[PDB]
Amino acid sequence: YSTSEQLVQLRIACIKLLAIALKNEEFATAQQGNIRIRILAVFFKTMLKTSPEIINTTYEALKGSLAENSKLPKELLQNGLKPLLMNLSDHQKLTVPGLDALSKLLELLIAYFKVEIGRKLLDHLTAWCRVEVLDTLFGQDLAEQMPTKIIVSIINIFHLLPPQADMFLNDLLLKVMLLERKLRLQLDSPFRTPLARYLNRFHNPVTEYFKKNMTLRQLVLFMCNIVQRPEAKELAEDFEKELDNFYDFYI
Repeated sequence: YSTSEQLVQLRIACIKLLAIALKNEEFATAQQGNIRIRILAVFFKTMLKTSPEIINTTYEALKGSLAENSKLPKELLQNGLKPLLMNLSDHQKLTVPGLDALSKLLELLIAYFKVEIGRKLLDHLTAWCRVEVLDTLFGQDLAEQMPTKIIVSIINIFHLLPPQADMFLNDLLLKVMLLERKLRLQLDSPFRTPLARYLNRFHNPVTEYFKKNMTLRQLVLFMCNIVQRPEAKELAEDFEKELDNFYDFYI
């Protein structure tokens, strides 16, 4: 815990200077070409470290480092996410930092434009909604438990999933509300702010969905609590042009 702490600080100092050492043109680039590829290899290896205070400055270093474009992604992108999308495959017993790294990585959208991350990871959202998994909650509380933290982290990446069209508008919040009843939890959640992050993204399918299914009092009541929180901004100002349709539907 002394060599561990100083190991962390030394390691992030190194990761700090590799991007600054990439920043000078015709010294980093002109040195044999394939050195900055081989430093992006050590970044993409150090996006599976189990301490967050390395991961945050690897991303904060890498987005400024890769702010200049790279002609890299046909050697290292098969290596840079093989254990990580192996950790996105249904291991079924995932971790907390394995998702926290994935939110930082797949923000950066190249060469994975398929959407089956929500398929296998929605299957994680169904299989962490079994009977025996929710059986161990049942007396001991919310977020501090393990399935609450990993389900919250499962939900908090649909924000940064790419914004092509939702196959995951209906069934996702139907299973979220079905969890809201199957843990009889109301007035707040461990997961509404991640689901508010998902809700602050589309606004054309979801206000139409909030025109279609309006007699469900739990859905309307659920959508009220999302809007009040300051993370929600243009659903807060997007229902405000919809007050004159609510009258016509309910009247």
